[PDB]
Amino acid sequence: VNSFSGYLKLTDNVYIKNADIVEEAKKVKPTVVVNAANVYLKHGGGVAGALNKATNNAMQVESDDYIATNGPLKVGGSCVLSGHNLAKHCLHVVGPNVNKGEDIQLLKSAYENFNQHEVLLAPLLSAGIFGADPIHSLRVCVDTVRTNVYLAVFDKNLYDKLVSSFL
Ligand SMILES: OCC1(Nc2ncnc3[nH]ccc23)CCCC1
Repeated sequence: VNSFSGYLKLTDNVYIKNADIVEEAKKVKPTVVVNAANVYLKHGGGVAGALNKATNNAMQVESDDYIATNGPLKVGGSCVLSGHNLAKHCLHVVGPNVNKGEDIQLLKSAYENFNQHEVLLAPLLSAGIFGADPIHSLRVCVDTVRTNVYLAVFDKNLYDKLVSSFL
């Protein structure tokens, strides 16, 4: 039993809700919140910009030190950093950005990072400003993640479409 509330159950391990991931994180304080990161951990917009803003830019400061030490992530890769005031940990995961020409096949690799964590609050990878089809992202999530994932979909209209079209 955990403290996630109001989610629709999609499968044994995947749950979905129309919610602002920032507000969800502030309420639940999950062990792991997933950020929709880029390889530079530059948290400018989308989910990443919103999460970083909620940390008063502390996420960005930590991220800049991480990159200065380690260099960029790989598309499809991840790193674990602090969750600041939002969660114990933030798993920064890089899905392919279609608006950059990156290979959508890397979306499965990106979701594989979730399997290293027993429970996660997460957005749909490569959706929104990353330019992939969110219906496809949901399918890859369901077919790749085996741990317990609570998906926050910001856009209510998109949420309804994802539920109604889910196979
Ligand atoms: O889930 C993926 C999407 N992005 C967010 N989800 C949840 N909370 C969010 N807060 C800010 C952005 C954001 C991308 C397109 C629609 C939802």
